[PDB]
Amino acid sequence: MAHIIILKSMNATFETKFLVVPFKPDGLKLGRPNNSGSKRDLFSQQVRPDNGNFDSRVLSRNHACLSCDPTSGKIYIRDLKSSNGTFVNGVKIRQNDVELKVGDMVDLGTDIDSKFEHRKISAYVEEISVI
Repeated sequence: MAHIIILKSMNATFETKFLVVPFKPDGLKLGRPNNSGSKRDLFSQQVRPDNGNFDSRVLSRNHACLSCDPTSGKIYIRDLKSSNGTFVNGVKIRQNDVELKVGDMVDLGTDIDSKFEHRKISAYVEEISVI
């Protein structure tokens, strides 16, 4: 089964994401983006609705991590020691899992500056479901 989370931007910073969240101990990274990894590095360095990349300089490359508990199907986020921080419903979190539920807000970063690509990421947890 594909456990999906839908992230809708509340501050005009990204196209709505439809993310398949892997079961722990795997996870989906949130952050800023002639080779055997070319086809994988290409799509992985893009900002796509199906990946965790955002076009915001405020974000760390490895900023936060989403994972799914295969026992309950619950979705968790944790910070990856980002420079500018991960927030859930406004609360600054750390490196331990925090559960996400529909109606929650995830903010990535803070920003000194609200201009194009300098604005923090504000993501609303619009839906969580299987398949």
